[PDB]
Parts: sequence; structure tokens; C-alpha cells
Amino acid sequence: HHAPPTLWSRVTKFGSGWGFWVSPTVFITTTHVVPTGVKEFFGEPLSSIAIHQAGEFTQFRFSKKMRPDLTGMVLEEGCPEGTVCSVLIKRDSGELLPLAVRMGAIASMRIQGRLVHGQSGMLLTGANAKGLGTIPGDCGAPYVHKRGNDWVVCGVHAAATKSGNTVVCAVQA
Ligand SMILES: [Cl-]
Repeated sequence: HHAPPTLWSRVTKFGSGWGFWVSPTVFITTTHVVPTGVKEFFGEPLSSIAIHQAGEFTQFRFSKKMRPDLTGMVLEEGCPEGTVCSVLIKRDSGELLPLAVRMGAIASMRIQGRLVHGQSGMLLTGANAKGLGTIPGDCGAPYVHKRGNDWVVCGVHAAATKSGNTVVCAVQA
């Protein structure tokens, strides 16, 4: 299942990583990539943004439509165990590098002393090109899967082992 161009157009450079437009007003990312001490995000003052973050998942809901080109899509708290997700990793050049992952259990974990409310997954060696998810710049990339004719987003990239074989997305409680 190939994420279509419009779905990739939601993936946006943010802080030290990426985030994702769920709708014209809702942007999600991983908390540790969010810049701090700033007065605005995407030009909008803090006073016009409703922030909801917990467990390394950050959601911003802007008061104004920031990406009216987008439809609203479903954001879920993780996905059923065994779901194959695509992690929509972009690189700075604009190259698209989707990573296929088989999802495991949703749980609360501590990672580098940070509480991560997340879902573990395993990289699918057999569905990915050899030689992703293992550099700081990849955090915040969305985990998506296709349900019927619709794509669902269910987490943001938060952690991975040194090898990248085991990953964790933060999920919204
Ligand atoms: Cl889309």
C-alpha cells in the first residue's frame, strides 16, 4: 500500500525532526523534537494554539486553518497488534523513504528517562530496501496504515534500537 502524494505532503520539517498534519488545523509530532522557548509555531502565536502533549506525543490544534488543502483524517491511539504500518520518513532533499514495520504491543515505557506512551514494532527486513528511523532527524515521522480506502495515522516515531530493528512510536492517549 503506497502512501499517496497528498499523504506525504502532510509530513513537515519541524524542530529537530518532523511532524504531520492530521487535518488543516491539527499537527502532531514527537515531544522531544519540539523547539522550546519559542513564541510561535508556523508563525502562529502560542496563544492561538491548543497544545496537548503526554508520553512523547505532541498535538497542536491551531485556531486557524493552516493547511486547508488537506482533508481531516483519523488519528488513533496506536493500531491493532500485527498491523503493518508505514513510517513516512522524508529526508532533507525531499526524497521519500517509507519504512515498513509490523506493530506489537501498546505500552508505557521509559526511554532515556523519558516516559514514552507508545507502541513497539519490528522493522520488516523483507519489505524495506537495505542500507532509516535510526538518526535523530527521523523522529516525528508518522506511522500510518491503510484501512479500507482511507489512511489512518496512529503514532509518531520516537525511538529505535541502534540497529533500527525495533522501533517505538509515541501514541496519543
Ligand atoms: Cl491525504
